[PDB]
Amino acid sequence: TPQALKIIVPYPAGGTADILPRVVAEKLRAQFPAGVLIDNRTGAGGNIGAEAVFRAEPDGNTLLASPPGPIAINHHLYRKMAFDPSKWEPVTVLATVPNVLVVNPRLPVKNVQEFIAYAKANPGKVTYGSQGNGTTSHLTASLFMQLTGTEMVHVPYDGTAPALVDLVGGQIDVFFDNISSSLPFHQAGKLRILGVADEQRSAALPEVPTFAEQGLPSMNAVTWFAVVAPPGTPAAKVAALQKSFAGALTQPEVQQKFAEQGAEPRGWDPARTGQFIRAESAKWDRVIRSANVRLDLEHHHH
Ligand SMILES: O=C(O)c1ccc(C(=O)O)cc1
Repeated sequence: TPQALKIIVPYPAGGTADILPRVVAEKLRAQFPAGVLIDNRTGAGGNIGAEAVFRAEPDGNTLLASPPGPIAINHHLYRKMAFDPSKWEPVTVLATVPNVLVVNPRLPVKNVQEFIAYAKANPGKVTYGSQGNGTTSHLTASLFMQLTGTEMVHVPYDGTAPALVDLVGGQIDVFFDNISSSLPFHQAGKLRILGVADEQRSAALPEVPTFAEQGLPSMNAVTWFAVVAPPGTPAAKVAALQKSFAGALTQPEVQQKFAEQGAEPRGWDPARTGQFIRAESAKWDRVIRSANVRLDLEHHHH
């Protein structure tokens, strides 16, 4: 008898991890008359909510919709975890979204090179927020520091939303967020985006140069928002779910809300999604080792 589709998002409401599945869910209600429920489950950089899905019954009624940390990245930083992301059953990728460098407006910097010089002038003093250990914002900051020889202080939060509160407030200095969540802040001059970590500019921010344009072509850091099912979820179930998500993503209300905030809808099939997750896991391993990425197991609140 009918069950609501339960989607855990392992980050606080407000950021891109929460908004993209919520936008999609509005057009899935069609194939799920009992409802599509988003359940935010915060902490440990995404791992609390991930654990909850990993142990859920593998019937495809409980899914994780997450950015890369608890899917492709975290397992490279934790020697002992409570779940094994290699055992997720991939469903789809909802979207890819480039990361950016975004700064508090009172920082006296107008581009990436001026920020490099400012961090060198203040070695070990500039703070970068992150969305949590092993999130793309954490690793993107690490990459930047390796490529530029800068030394900054990690201030981990539990997702984008609390990090942006403190960035706007001036309690931290910089953050390597994704463009979608930082965009409205930049548009209103509440934050300043200095560069886009992709090979082309974003159509959502056509006036902001890439990092490649500004002298750092290895700053390619495009995050993504995937859906995974518990270990053992049947292949035919993951296939049907992917088809439903793909259909929602082509609905003009969804497509259009993604595109307006610089998110590229994907809708990839399960096997393509698995291949992509493994490639991304290998890509971020290389960053972790090259940039000597370390955990910060102290907690921060906005
Ligand atoms: O690892 C990431 O890219 C990522 C992590 C958290 C959030 C969020 O809190 O919305 C978005 C993206």
